[PDB]
Amino acid sequence: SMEQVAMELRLTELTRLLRSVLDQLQDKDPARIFAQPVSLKEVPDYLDHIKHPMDFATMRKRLEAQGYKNLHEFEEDFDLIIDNCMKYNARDTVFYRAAVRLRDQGGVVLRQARREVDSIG
Repeated sequence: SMEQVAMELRLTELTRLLRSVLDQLQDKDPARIFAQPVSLKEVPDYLDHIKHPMDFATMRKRLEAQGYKNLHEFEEDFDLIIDNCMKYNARDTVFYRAAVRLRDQGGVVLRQARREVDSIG
């Protein structure tokens, strides 16, 4: 149907905007602490601690399959990155501190993304 095509064009354009959001959030992680999944070879107990692991590469795979239907879904995954790190790692660690700085900096980006998603519809 033509309606299905129009809905698909909306999804594609959301995907465009989320890709730009993702790039901007990932620049706030210059150490690449959140770039890849936590390695279960190197942290064998990880899944005993963290039930829904997340990282920027995993988000990018979902994004490129157009697997985010709305900004809320994308933000859920971003918050998992931060929240998982702040639980597994102690306050005095470079990992925890990195997550705090990512959350703080990403807030700015996400704030305007929400306005854009609503504005462009």
